[PDB]
Amino acid sequence: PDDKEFQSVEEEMQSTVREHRDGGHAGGIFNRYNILKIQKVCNKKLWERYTHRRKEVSEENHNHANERMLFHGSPFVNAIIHKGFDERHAYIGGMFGAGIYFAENSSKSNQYVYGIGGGTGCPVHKDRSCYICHRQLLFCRVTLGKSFLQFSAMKMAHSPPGHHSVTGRPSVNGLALAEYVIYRGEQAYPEYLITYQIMRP
Ligand SMILES: Nc1ncnc2c1ncn2[C@@H]1O[C@H](C(=O)N2CCN(CC(=O)Nc3cccc4c3CNC4=O)CC2)[C@@H](O)[C@@H]1O
Ligand SMILES: [Zn+2]
Repeated sequence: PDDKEFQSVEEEMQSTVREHRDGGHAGGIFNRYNILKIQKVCNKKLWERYTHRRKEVSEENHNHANERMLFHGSPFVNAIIHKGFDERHAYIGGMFGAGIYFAENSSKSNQYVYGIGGGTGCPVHKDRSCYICHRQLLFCRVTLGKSFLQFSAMKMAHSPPGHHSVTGRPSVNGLALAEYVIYRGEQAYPEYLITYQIMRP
């Protein structure tokens, strides 16, 4: 795998960092990361499941898959790489109900690596702002198809009728940053596994 392909992922990871409203409570205090490793995930069965669904979505969306590269933070990265994203692990909870959530800002996804609101932080030091423990984030291929634009909380079980996803747009008394929600696990492929540390400013 080319170093230039990985430089592009590294650049997306670094440039999409934003200052969070919680002052770093969930994901820690940092302006940049120390990127340790970028691995391309090659799971043929998951890739075929993804491309089969992408073709179905494109056909239902004027021959346009509306694919985006987006981040996903989770304590379950290893199960995701082996078994794929699974909506059965999603329960009504979160702004847009029982879906699989993605961010275009790496720092947003970083707030979910150790759990919701950062959980209790890293397993070894119980620190949400740990600068020592190595974190992992996924940089995913996500099929949005016809995405339903929403500003306020809308607890869905599935995509709205005629749609393939939900796009959560930033609003005054709502989201600070965008979020993208799918309700079918086969609509995302965990393309890159990023191993990194947040860096002390
Ligand atoms: N194959 C699998 N095996 C085990 N767990 C799996 C799995 N595929 C997905 N999951 C897991 O399911 C969990 C899940 O759906 N949940 C729990 C969390 N909840 C809220 C939410 O996702 N918010 C949210 C908002 C914005 C970005 C991000 C997130 C999460 N990660 C991000 O980057 C929505 C429902 C998630 O923590 C994880 O990805
Ligand atoms: Zn730690």
